[PDB]
Amino acid sequence: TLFQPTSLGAITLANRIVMAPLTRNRAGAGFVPGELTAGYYAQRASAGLIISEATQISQQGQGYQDTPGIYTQAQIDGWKKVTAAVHKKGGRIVLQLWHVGRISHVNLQPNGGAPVAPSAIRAEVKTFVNNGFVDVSEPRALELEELAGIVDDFRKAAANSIEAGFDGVEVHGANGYLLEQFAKDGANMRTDTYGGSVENRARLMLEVTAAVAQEIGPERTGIRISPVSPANGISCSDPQTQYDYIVDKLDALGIAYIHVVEPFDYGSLRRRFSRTYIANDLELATSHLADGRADLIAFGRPFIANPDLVERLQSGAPLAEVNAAKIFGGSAAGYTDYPRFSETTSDN
Repeated sequence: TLFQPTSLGAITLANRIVMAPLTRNRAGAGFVPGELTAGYYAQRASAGLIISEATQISQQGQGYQDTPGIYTQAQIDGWKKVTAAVHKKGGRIVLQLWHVGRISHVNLQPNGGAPVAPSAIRAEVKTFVNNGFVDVSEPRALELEELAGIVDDFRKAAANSIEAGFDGVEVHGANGYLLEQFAKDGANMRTDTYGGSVENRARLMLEVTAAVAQEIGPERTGIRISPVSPANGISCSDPQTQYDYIVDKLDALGIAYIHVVEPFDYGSLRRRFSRTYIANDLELATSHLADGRADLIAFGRPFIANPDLVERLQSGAPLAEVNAAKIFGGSAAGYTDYPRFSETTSDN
C-alpha cells in the first residue's frame, strides 16, 4: 500500500508517495538556493521521496528566472543545507538535472546569447523572466561538436549532486526541454547522427543518462519522461515507437527508475522497464499500485499547499488548495506558510 516503506535502487523509502519536481523561482544571487528553501523541503520531508525543483546544470540550460543551479561551489554548498534539513527529518531527496534547451530567453543566457536546441525552431510558449511572462527566444541549432560538452555538463552536474548530499538524481527528459526536443520530431529536424530516426533522436537522452549512471551509479540514477505532449507541447508523429525504444535502452543501462508523466500504451513501457516505475489522487493511485501499474506515485501541486500531505492522505483530512498566484516567485507567502491540518480549521 501507498503508506508502507519500500526501496528504490540502493536507498530505502518510508512510503510510496513522491513529491514531484516543482519550479518555485526563489533561488538567490548566483542561482544558489534561497534562504527559506531548506525549510520548504524539510516541511515536506514526510514524503517517501522528494524530487527537487528542476535545477540547471549550466547557465546555458537556464530557462526561467531564479531557478537554482548545480554547477558552482556556491550552489553545491547551498544545497548541502537542504539535503541536511531533509535528512534530519528522516527523508529522501533526489536532484532533478535540467537543460531547458530552446525554452529560455536571451536575457537569461550567457552574454545575451540565443538559447540552444537541436534545430532552430522557436517554441510557442512563454517563460517567466524580468518578473513577467514573455515569449521564449529564437534558438540556435547546436553544432554536433558541442553535444559531448553538454553530456559532460550533466555528468559533472550529477557528481555535484552527490557532493551536495543528494540521494541520487533525476535526468529531466520531459516537458519540452532539451533532451525531449531531441527525442521528438516536432522539434528535431536534424539530419546528422542526433536526428532523422527513432535511434538518432533518442541518442542525446540515452548518452546523457548513460554518462550520469556511470559517474555515480545506475542505482542513484532516474529519468523523467512525458511520451504524450500536451496540446501546446512538441509534436511527435509516433511516440509509442519512440518511447518503447527509449525505455528498452534505459532498462539496458540498469537505471534505478523511470518517472512517467502519463491513445498511448504505458503498459508497454512498464513491461519494458524491469525496475521502478514512478507514475505522475489517493484512491485511484492506490488501485494503480494494487494493479501493478506503478511502484511509486508522484503528487505535484498538493505538496505545495499541504506539507503534511502524506499524513492527510493517510488520515482522510481534507486537502488545502494551492494559491496559484504565489507558486512562481516571491517570498515565504505561498511557499512555507501553508499550515498543517490542525492549524486550518474552526470548530464553530
